[PDB]
Amino acid sequence: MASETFEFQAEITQLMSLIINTVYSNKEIFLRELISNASDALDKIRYKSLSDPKQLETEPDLFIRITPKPEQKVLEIRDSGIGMTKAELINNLGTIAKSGTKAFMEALSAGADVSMIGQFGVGFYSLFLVADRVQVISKSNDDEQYIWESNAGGSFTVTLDEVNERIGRGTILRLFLKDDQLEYLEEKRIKEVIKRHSEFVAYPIQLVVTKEVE
Amino acid sequence: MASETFEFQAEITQLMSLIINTVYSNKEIFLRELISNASDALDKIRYKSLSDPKQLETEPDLFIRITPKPEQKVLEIRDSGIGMTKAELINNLGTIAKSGTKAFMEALSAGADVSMIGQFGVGFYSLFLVADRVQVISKSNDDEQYIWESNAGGSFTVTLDEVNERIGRGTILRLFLKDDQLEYLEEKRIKEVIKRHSEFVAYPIQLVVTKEVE
Ligand SMILES: COC1=C2C[C@H](C)C[C@H](OC)[C@H](O)[C@@H](C)/C=C(\C)[C@H](OC(N)=O)[C@@H](OC)/C=C\C=C(/C)C(=O)NC(=CC1=O)C2=O
Ligand SMILES: COC1=C2C[C@H](C)C[C@H](OC)[C@H](O)[C@@H](C)/C=C(\C)[C@H](OC(N)=O)[C@@H](OC)/C=C\C=C(/C)C(=O)NC(=CC1=O)C2=O
Repeated sequence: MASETFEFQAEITQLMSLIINTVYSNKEIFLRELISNASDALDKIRYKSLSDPKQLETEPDLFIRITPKPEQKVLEIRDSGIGMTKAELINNLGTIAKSGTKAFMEALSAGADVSMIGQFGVGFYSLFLVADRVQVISKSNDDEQYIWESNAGGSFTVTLDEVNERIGRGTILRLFLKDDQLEYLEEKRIKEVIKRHSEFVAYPIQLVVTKEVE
Repeated sequence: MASETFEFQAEITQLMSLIINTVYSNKEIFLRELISNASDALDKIRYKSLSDPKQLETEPDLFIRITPKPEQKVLEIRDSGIGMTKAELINNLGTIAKSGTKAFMEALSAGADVSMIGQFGVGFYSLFLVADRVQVISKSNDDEQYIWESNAGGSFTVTLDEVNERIGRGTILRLFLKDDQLEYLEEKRIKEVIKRHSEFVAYPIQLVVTKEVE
């Protein structure tokens, strides 16, 4: 109970401003980046489990799952990857300077394509193209479940999780989509962009659709 | 944190034994009863909201939703009805003698059909036909979210909810299905039985299916 606030490294809060206020037209690349991160966290736990099998027991199923929640205008990208501890959330998701942050921005300025973001190692923030608020719910075998939240301001909060479903292991990227990005709540659109830029994913990508029984 | 244990009224733990160990063949009637209860809790909040509109604000959408969770061999029936407080869970779901409990059993003995259960006012326990463990996660506007759990023994537990997703208002019936009742995790089967016995439900019945993107 009760959150802790942290300030974002100055260049990182710069990137977010840049991304959130970026009339860019190829916004669909955010799914590519998030699915890509999901697959990377699944690789880690798998590789890591090569000499530590028990690590898998917390969730034997390796997968990636997208769940749109229309009523809340939310879209969630989930994975049963290695997950992150509270330290790593605070550490890697905000307070510590990141290698490619400044470079990408300059590249972006020189006319670079926003889809290069992933090549600069800061693709997670691409999510701010379609969303104006996000929660990173994560659970690592080495710690408890926590919620990392941000609205692209200058500070972010980390809270012990007591309000969300329990994920065996992994992360959930809960994106509160912009009022004009609701198209990513639609099954067709989602399926469309997953096929366009995510053909070589090694884990099953599951889409959760809700339908009224006729 | 930390659960409280309660004993079941003696006749009620009798009914459960009777139901769980009942070779009956028309087990699909459990969905009828649970959907029926869902629709009843939705009626209450609606009616009740006739003179207390704000009561709806906690969850403006009236609906019923079934979500099978294969990996956990779980099936959930959810509704955004009036929900129940901790008192009512302890009170109405176990400790207080119920009017039709003894009568149904006798009727069942005289050769009655198990699907009459709902007519005796004890249809909730029909769920024990396909499941051997259940959790009633509920949240009423008049209280906090709690988890009521049972395995058909002689006692049940009520715990303040800190491990499940937050439901605006309503109840979730999390049924841990029997090893031979997994057929209710299948979309076809589910859709089949909903159409068979639940044609006159006034609220949208939503089915949540998970599928791998081709
Ligand atoms: C090759 O490694 C990658 C890294 C290094 C990273 C910090 C190491 C990290 O340690 C804490 C874990 O190894 C790893 C399991 C987790 C993630 C990918 C997360 O994905 C999920 N589902 O867990 C993502 O979660 C919202 C979090 C931060 C990502 C940043 C700032 C980014 O923008 N780009 C990157 C993409 C990568 O794949 C990146 O920097
Ligand atoms: C006409 O009223 C009904 C009652 C009276 C009942 C105790 C009053 C109750 O007060 C606490 C609320 O008014 C009501 C909102 C909630 C429910 C139906 C629940 O459904 C959900 N989704 O909330 C069900 O939840 C697992 C709980 C207990 C049910 C029992 C023991 C039963 O087996 N049969 C009955 C079916 C009914 O519809 C029944 O007895």
